Amino acid sequence: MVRISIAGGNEIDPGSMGLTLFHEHLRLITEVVRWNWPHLYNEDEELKRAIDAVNAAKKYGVKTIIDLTVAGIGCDVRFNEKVAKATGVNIIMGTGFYTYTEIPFYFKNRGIDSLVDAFVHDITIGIQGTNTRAAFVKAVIDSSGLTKDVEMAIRAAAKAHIKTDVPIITHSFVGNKSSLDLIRIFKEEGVDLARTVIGHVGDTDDISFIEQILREGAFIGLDRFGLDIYLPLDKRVKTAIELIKRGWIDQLLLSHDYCPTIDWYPPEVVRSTVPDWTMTLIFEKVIPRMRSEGITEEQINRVLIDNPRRLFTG
Amino acid sequence: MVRISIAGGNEIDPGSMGLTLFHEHLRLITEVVRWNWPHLYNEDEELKRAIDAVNAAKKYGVKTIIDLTVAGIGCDVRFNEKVAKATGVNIIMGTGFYTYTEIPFYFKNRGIDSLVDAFVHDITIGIQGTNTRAAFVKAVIDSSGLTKDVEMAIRAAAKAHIKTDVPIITHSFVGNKSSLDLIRIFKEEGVDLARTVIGHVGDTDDISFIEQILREGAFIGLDRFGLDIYLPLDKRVKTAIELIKRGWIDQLLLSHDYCPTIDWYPPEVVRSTVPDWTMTLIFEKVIPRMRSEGITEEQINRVLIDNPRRLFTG
Ligand SMILES: CCCCCCCCCCCCCC(=O)O
Ligand SMILES: CCCCCCCCCCCCCC(=O)O
Ligand SMILES: [Co+2]
Ligand SMILES: [Co+2]
Ligand SMILES: [Co+2]
Ligand SMILES: [Co+2]
Repeated sequence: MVRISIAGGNEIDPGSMGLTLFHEHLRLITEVVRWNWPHLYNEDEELKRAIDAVNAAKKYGVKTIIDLTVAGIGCDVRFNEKVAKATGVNIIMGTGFYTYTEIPFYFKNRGIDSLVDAFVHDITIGIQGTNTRAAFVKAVIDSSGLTKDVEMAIRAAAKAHIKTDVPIITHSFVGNKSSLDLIRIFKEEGVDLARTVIGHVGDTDDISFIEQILREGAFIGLDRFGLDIYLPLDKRVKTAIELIKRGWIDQLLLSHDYCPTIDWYPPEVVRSTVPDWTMTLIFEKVIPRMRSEGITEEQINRVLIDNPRRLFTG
Repeated sequence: MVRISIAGGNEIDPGSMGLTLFHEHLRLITEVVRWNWPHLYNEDEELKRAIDAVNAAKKYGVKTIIDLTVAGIGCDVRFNEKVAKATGVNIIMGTGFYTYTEIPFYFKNRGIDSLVDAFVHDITIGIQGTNTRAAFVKAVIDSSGLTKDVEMAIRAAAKAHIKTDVPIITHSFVGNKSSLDLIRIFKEEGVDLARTVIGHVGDTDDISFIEQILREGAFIGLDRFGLDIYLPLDKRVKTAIELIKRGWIDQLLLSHDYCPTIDWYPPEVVRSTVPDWTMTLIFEKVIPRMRSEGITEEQINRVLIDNPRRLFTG
C-alpha cells in the first residue's frame, strides 16, 4: 500500500488522488538562467499565474495535479508549496533529468549510479532538503533521438524505478521512433510497462502507430490538449474517442501540459500562437464533445480518476 | 578612467589592483545540479576551502584575485562576498556564458541580442541583484570547436565589450585551433586584441604556436600552473622564461586556475592526480626558478602587476 507525498510534505495514497490532471506544470524555467540573471524574471507574476491556473482547474473538480517539472526545467518544491497552500489542490512531484541531448559533466564523470542515487534520494528521503518526496520518475527523449547522455538518463530512471517501485512518466516525440526506444530500454532493464506512461503520444492521430505502443501494455499520454501546433484539438479529441471505441480505455491518460510560465519563449509569442492553451480546456471543450459522441460519464471518470490511481498502485 | 567593482560593491581602479592573480576560482559548481540536489554539497566546507586558499595567497602579497567563474560554472556574488569579507582580498567578478557545445533554449529562441543584453546588464547595473558589477567578459571554446552555440556566445562577448569597453578574458584549448577561432571572431567584430586574453595557452610549450597568437597583439594566459596533466610544471616555467627572453613580456599573464571546489570530479581523484595544484605554487616554485635563471624582480612585477593593470585600462 503506497504512500504519495504531496507538496507541503503531507501524504495521500492512490485511492484519494481523486480527479487528477496527470501532466501539467506550475512554472517551467531554466535553472542556469534564473540563477545567473534573476532580473529576467518576476517571482510574484509567476506565482500568481500558477495560482490562477490551478484555481481554474479546481473549479471543475480537480483535486490532484501532477507536476512534471523535474531537474533541468526548474523543479522547485518551495514554489510549489506556495501554490498548494493558496489553492488547496494536492500537488504531486517527481524526479529525473530533463534533456534532449546532454547531461552535466557532474554525472558523466561519476556514471549512471550517481544519477540513480540522486533520484533514489529524492524518492526515499526528500526533494531539495524538504520532506516532500518524489512519487514518480521521469525519462526524456526528443527529436535528437537516443544520444548517449539521453540513454544514460533514461536507464537511470528505469533503475530508480526498479529500486523504489515509483512509476515512470515520460516525454517522447512522435516524429521519430523515440517512443519505441523508451519501450526497448525499459524492457532491457526489467520494468513492468504497466507502471509507465509513454508521453506526448497525443501529438499523433495515427492509430496504427499508437496501437503499436498500446500493445506493449503501457499507458499513453494524450497529454497536450490545447497545444494545436503539433496536432489540432479536433484531431486530438477524435483520436481519444476512437481509442476508447477500439477497447483501449484502461491505458489512456489525459492532460494539457499547461505551463503558467515557460521561459523558453517570450510569453507574447506563446499567447498568440496557442491562445486556447489553459489548464481547463479538457473540461470546457474536450469532455462535452466526447459526451455528445456517446462517451459515458463513467468512461470519463475511468480515465481521469481510475487510470492515474492505477499508475500509482500496480 | 575606469572604475572596477569588487565583490561587496566597493570600487577600485586599475592602478590599485596591485599584485594580482588574473585567473582563479573560489568555487566551481554546476547550477542545475546544486539547485536540484543540494544534499550533494556542503556550503561550510566550500567556503572554508576558498577562504583558506585565498588567505594562503594573501600571505605572499596577493591583493587582487580575478574570479573567472561565470554563468554555467556557478557564479555566485553572495558566496564571493563572504570570501572577501573574511580575507580582505579584492575579488573581481565578470560575466559570460561558459559552455563547450550548447547554450540554453532561453537564448537560442531570443537570439544573440538577448545574451549581449544580459551581459551588458551585469556590467552596467549589477550581477544577481547586487551592486557588484562585472568588470570583464568571458568567452569559451574547447575541444568540440566552434559549434553554433559556442560561436554565438563568443560573438555576444565581443559585442558586450564593444558596448561597454571591459576586457575579454577567454578559455581556449591548445589541442586544436580554437585560439585562432577566437582571434578571427574578435577581429570580425572590431575588438582591439590588446583588450583580450587568449586563455590556457600555457598548456603548450610550442613556441611557434604561441608566437602566432602573440603576433596578433593579445595577451596570453599562462594560467594553469600546477595542473601538470596538460603540461608539466617544468615545461610551463621554461616556456615563460623563454617568452620573456624573446621579447614578449608585456603580453604575458600568469595564474593557477585554482579551484578550491570543483564539482565536475570527485575531490579525491583531483587531489591524487594534481597534488601540487594550489593558489600559491607560482610563489613557492615558479618565481624562484625564474629568478635563479636571471629573470629580475622588476620583470616579475611587470607581469603580475602591470600586465593585469594594463588589461583593465587600455
Ligand atoms: C514556436 C513558438 C511558440 C510555440 C509555442 C509552443 C509552446 C512550447 C510547449 C512546451 C512543450 C512542453 C514542454 C514539455 O513539457 O516537455
Ligand atoms: C582526469 C581526472 C582528474 C583530472 C583533474 C583535472 C582538474 C580539472 C581542471 C578544470 C579545468 C579548469 C576549468 C576551467 O577553468 O576552465
Ligand atoms: Co514533455
Ligand atoms: Co511537460
Ligand atoms: Co577555463
Ligand atoms: Co578557469
